[PDB]
Amino acid sequence: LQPRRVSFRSPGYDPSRPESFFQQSFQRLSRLGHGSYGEVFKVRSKEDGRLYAVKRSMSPFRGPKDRARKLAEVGSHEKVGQHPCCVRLEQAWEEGGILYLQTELCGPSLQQHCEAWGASLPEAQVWGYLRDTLLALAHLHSQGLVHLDVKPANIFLGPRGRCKLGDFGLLVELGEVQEGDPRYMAPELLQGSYGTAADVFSLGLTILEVACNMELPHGGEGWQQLRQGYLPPEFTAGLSSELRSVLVMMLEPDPKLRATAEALLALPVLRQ
Ligand SMILES: CN(C)C(=O)c1ccc(-c2cnc3c(-c4ccc(F)c5[nH]ncc45)c(N)c(=O)[nH]c3c2)cc1
Repeated sequence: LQPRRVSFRSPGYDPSRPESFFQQSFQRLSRLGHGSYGEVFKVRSKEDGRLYAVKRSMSPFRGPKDRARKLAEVGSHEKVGQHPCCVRLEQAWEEGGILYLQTELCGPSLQQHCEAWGASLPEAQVWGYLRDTLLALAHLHSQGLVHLDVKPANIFLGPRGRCKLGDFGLLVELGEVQEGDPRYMAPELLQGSYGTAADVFSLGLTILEVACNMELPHGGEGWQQLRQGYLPPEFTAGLSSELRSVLVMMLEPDPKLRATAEALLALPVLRQ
């Protein structure tokens, strides 16, 4: 069984040894995460000795559609291309029905960071993370790409207080869609209206969660409250008027009237 490269366009590996290309070309350092998606390892390459993060799928390909669904994340990484605020894909391959993606190594997810601090984040960090993810979203939306899964778990920290948007498994190209996280779902997604506006709403709820340390409702009464155009009165009080103002713009229920990422980045408060 041989590793096949995956794209939409190996010195330490001896093709005669039984160990996988993953186990022969890399040094596993630590397991970053495991879920139904598979595992994510912090690895150092046995070739160049740089730090990367490798994600492998859990089970072998169940069928053609399951294979196509998994390989689409690689296509999504390529359409995004090179951007400072996007997790770069280095290479992807498949071996034995398992899909392997090798990205640059980042810091903790914004979710892990907030968990560690266990309180709200100070607004200085929030504005930086808002600006970085808005820069990512503006880069995606300028190419008719919609992320559809903006949330703390899919934003990853960078050095000196930067962060990068990641996990492009749900990304779609306007011109086919999977179930997003309902906690961060834009209201128009419920009635089949998909578009770049949806990413702006998801970021606003992302920012509302990290800046207020509040957990988002999966559904029901509270879910409706966050989607009527008023921020929740208890949690909003700590925020500044400018932040409260921008969150209201991002959380506008109507996608036709919702500020775009380009419009946001052009506001005074979101300066360089
Ligand atoms: C309880 N628990 C275990 C968790 O909460 C949890 C779960 C997962 C992760 C995680 C996931 N992934 C990565 C990736 C990553 C890899 C491959 C890809 F194809 C990617 N696309 N976008 C990004 C990535 C990195 N690069 C990176 O630095 N750290 C990561 C950390 C962190 C914490």
